[PDB]
Amino acid sequence: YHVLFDSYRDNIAGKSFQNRLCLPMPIDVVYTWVNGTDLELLKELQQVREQMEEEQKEDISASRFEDNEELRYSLRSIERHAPWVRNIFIVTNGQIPSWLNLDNPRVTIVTHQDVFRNLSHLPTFSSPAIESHIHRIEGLSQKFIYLNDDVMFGKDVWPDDFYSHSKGQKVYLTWPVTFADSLRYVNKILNSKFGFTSRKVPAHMPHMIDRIVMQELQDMFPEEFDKTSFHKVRHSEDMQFAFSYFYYLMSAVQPLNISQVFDEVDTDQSGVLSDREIRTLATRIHELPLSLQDLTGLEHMLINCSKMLESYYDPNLPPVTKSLVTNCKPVTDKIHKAYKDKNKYRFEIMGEEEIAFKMIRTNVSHVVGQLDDIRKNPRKFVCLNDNIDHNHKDAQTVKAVLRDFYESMFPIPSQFELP
Amino acid sequence: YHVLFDSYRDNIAGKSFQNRLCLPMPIDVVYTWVNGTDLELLKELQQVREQMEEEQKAEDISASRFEDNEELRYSLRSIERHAPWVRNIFIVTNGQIPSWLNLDNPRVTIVTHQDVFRNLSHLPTFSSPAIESHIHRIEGLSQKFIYLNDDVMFGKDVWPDDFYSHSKGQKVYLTWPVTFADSLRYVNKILNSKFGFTSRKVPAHMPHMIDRIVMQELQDMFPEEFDKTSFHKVRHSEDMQFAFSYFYYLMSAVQPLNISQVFDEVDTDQSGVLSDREIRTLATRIHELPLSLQDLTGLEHMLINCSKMLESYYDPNLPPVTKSLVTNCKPVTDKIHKAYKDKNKYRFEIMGEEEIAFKMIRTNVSHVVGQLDDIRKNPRKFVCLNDNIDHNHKDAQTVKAVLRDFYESMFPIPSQFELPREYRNRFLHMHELQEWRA
Ligand SMILES: CC(=O)N[C@H]1[C@@H](OP(=O)(O)OP(=O)(O)OC[C@H]2O[C@@H](n3ccc(=O)[nH]c3=O)[C@H](O)[C@@H]2O)O[C@H](CO)[C@@H](O)[C@@H]1O
Ligand SMILES: CC(=O)N[C@H]1[C@@H](OP(=O)(O)OP(=O)(O)OC[C@H]2O[C@@H](n3ccc(=O)[nH]c3=O)[C@H](O)[C@@H]2O)O[C@H](CO)[C@@H](O)[C@@H]1O
Ligand SMILES: *[C@@H]1O[C@H](CO)[C@@H](O[C@@H]2O[C@H](CO)[C@@H](O)[C@H](O)[C@H]2NC(C)=O)[C@H](O)[C@H]1NC(C)=O
Ligand SMILES: *[C@@H]1O[C@H](CO)[C@@H](O)[C@H](O)[C@H]1NC(C)=O
Ligand SMILES: *[C@@H]1O[C@H](CO)[C@@H](O)[C@H](O)[C@H]1NC(C)=O
Ligand SMILES: *[C@@H]1O[C@H](CO)[C@@H](O)[C@H](O)[C@H]1NC(C)=O
Ligand SMILES: *[C@@H]1O[C@H](CO)[C@@H](O)[C@H](O)[C@H]1NC(C)=O
Ligand SMILES: *[C@@H]1O[C@H](CO)[C@@H](O)[C@H](O)[C@H]1NC(C)=O
Ligand SMILES: *[C@@H]1O[C@H](CO)[C@@H](O)[C@H](O)[C@H]1NC(C)=O
Ligand SMILES: [Ca+2]
Ligand SMILES: [Ca+2]
Ligand SMILES: [Mg+2]
Ligand SMILES: [Mg+2]
Ligand SMILES: [Mg+2]
Ligand SMILES: [Mg+2]
Repeated sequence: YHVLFDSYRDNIAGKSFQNRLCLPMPIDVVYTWVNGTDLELLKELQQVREQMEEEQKEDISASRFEDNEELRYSLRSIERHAPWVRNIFIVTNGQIPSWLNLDNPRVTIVTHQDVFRNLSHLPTFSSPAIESHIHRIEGLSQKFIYLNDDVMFGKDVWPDDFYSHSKGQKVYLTWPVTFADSLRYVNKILNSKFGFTSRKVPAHMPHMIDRIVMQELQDMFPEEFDKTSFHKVRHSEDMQFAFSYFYYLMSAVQPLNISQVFDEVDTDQSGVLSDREIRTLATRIHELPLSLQDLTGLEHMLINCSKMLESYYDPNLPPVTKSLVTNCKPVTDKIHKAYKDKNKYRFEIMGEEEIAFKMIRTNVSHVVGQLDDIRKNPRKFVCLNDNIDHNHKDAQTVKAVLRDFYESMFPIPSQFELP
Repeated sequence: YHVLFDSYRDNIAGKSFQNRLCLPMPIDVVYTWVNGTDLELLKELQQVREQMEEEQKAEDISASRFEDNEELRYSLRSIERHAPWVRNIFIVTNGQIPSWLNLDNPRVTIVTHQDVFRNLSHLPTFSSPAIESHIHRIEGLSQKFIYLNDDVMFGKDVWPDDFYSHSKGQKVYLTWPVTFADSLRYVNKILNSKFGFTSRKVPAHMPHMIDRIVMQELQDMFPEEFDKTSFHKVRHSEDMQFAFSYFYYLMSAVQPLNISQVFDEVDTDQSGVLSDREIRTLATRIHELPLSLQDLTGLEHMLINCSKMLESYYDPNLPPVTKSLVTNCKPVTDKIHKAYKDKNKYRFEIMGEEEIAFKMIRTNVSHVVGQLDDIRKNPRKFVCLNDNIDHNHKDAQTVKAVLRDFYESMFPIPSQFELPREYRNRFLHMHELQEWRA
């Protein structure tokens, strides 16, 4: 209300910090949904025949394209635990769920036609290739949550669970470093670019993605992401969606700005460094404990720069202006050496305590046990990956168990369902 | 206006979640400040003379407990620079008024011990814990407020995210396991008696965010010893520490188990009757994994028996499992109590001491200079310079000068709460000002 709006300027500064107190909104959810239809196996079988026909002179296991009713219950989980989401985007080959309520303005189907920039990759059948273009959806919010169609919210989620203005995005990591091969390939690329370091793969969970950061990452590696889009099957040489994005967010650096250093040392907004400001600059430049020798050396460097181009204790010291510091080679050299490289983005490394990731390894008793483990300990993010044979007789029993578990957690039909 | 208001209703639910997204507002700052005036020194000598005659029948008074090292001025400057979101500032001054304070500013207010203590029988307080025991009683104070110690200040840049988050509650900054140490041990024994034995760590010397409701509940839970620490006229060995008690009440307040809530969180159908899937969820919650068929069968047998005493299930004789049937079923409720461990009433988030700068100013120039340089090299969110100066050594003046120079390097620009250097408050006490008005 008007009283609520004026309350933001009711502080000592007489200014509104609503953009700094209210979390980044609006936020959208993007899904990648694939189904094995009558016209999808036919196009799938065209590619598989030409894969092994040339190289001599497993990825495609039907668990990559099978519906276990996971999208419907993921949408129900969003409606139940994340009611703050604005719009839902479902990215498909043109397949539309038989139960999806297209008349609902909040949910839209986005075909690969509108997503891929170069349409010579339309028969995709590859999650990394589709995900590399997931940030190009028209009308997408700058902050959006990418859902993997197996992941869903289990307990309750708020934008604070992904992003904080103070510490930036939350990065949930797991065990260190086709999926493993792609992880190692991206790890080598990041070692070449940002330097050698140890990395840990992000958890299987809804990922918050910034469109600007993702676009900058893809501009930094145009050829790698073009190759990722080119492939029609998950390959060892494609950029993993979450690993590359999060370890670019955590590794991107910003060039040091001497003007910013001067402004943050010159605390009185005068443009000239006083004795105290020179002292704090010397402290930030040299290595503690500070001695009179270091301060005298800094004074000598400033005096020499002045000769070769308020009141002070040293009578020979000129007024230390921003120009005198920026145009001084040794002082700027010391600034560049002492100041460690700063990250362009803020991030907060988290743990996997609130993430329930489980693989459905076609065993009815074990599947029931792990679903019961989810039931007893409700976690914030739940992932149920498909490792079923889909030809075994137990496959239908496993699907029934999963459907019963889903119905137990989310029985109420969502607004995205045809009545 | 309306465009901004309609933004929060633009979601799948169609509701506004602004209260869950936009942090707790407003937030106020409370200061406790004391000056070594002649009038205060006269009352100080009365207590110490009576203090000596008490111990003869069978330091908490030293000047470092009361001396003004100009820390309040630079703390207000730090608030104006790094925490511009604060609404109002309250200073509890023992009736005094800082000479440089600009009382004409409507965002700074002097509150005296008269309006703070419950009864006026121990007004000559001279004890920080006693004054802190009534901080939450300030009229017009916001529900969540940050208590400033007049020598702690904001160092880098702070936001309400550094104190509170809706998802994870208040942030608790703990440093190391447990007169100040004696008070910590006393409160630790009290908490061991009340909430049970555990390992505890003292909160950091920093701006502490306090909720008025939580503090009032804590003081209602321990009325006798809070009144005891209230009526002490000197910092005492056995008194309730302000931050330790509040934070380990926030982290230890448990809430009694509610069977209706458990049923509602298991009955996801919102129908009032547990289905077979919901009964399996309840069995998983109660029993220890793996959930054998024997355990579920036993649960079903217990439900059937207790139904006999007073949507098609697998058991044809199993009645509809209603909420009333579960609440009136003694064995399943006992097993729920034995399985569901006690949940905390308040949500909190334990933090580290990485962004906290706490140092002891132990009247050595070569060491104070090094410590302040360490602050200069590595800015931190919260900086505390705790007074430990000898105050009779010749180096006290030089140490004060070094501290003032460090403060001026950090915050040179005068704040909005200061009078111009050519002006000064006419009266240094509230009662004199009231006499001047009337
Ligand atoms: C939560 C998480 O970290 N998920 C990652 C995981 O997925 P995972 O290994 O679980 O890959 P899935 O088989 O679940 O496929 C991932 C997603 O791609 C979709 N899909 C798949 C094939 C297809 O032709 N069309 C289509 O849209 C699925 O519907 C699903 O939404 O490893 C993949 C390969 O590194 C990544 O791409 C995924 O982001
Ligand atoms: C940041 C922090 O955790 N500080 C705690 C620390 O303070 P510490 O041991 O540093 O206590 P100080 O000497 O700084 O005094 C604390 C506060 O009380 C004020 N004061 C003191 C004496 C007096 O007669 N009037 C008056 O108003 C001071 O101005 C200051 O605001 O240990 C005390 C022991 O109980 C606690 O109470 C303080 O909360
Ligand atoms: C996913 O693909 C399957 C397989 O094509 C679809 O199931 C078909 O649905 C149509 C329309 O109702 C029926 O006429 C066919 O008999 C079904 N085929 C099979 C093999 O079951 C299904 O509708 C697609 N969509 C979803 C959301 O699962
Ligand atoms: C699209 O990709 C194909 C891959 O063969 C390439 O030949 C073509 O040039 C690309 N199109 C554009 C417009 O870059
Ligand atoms: C299925 O899991 C159970 C334990 O739940 C195990 O004993 C059994 O051997 C598994 N069956 C197969 C075929 O691997
Ligand atoms: C503290 O009290 C002394 C005692 O005379 C007085 O001179 C001084 O102005 C007071 N200080 C402040 C900061 O108000
Ligand atoms: C002041 O405090 C208590 C209540 O907190 C009151 O009953 C008591 O009489 C007063 N103290 C003394 C010493 O009379
Ligand atoms: C349990 O929670 C419900 C929520 O509606 C509340 O009405 C009820 O009083 C609670 N039961 C108790 C406190 O015994
Ligand atoms: C102050 O510390 C220095 C070393 O930092 C030491 O040499 C000196 O003796 C100390 N002075 C006192 C009075 O303790
Ligand atoms: Ca200056
Ligand atoms: Ca039910
Ligand atoms: Mg799948
Ligand atoms: Mg998956
Ligand atoms: Mg003090
Ligand atoms: Mg102190």
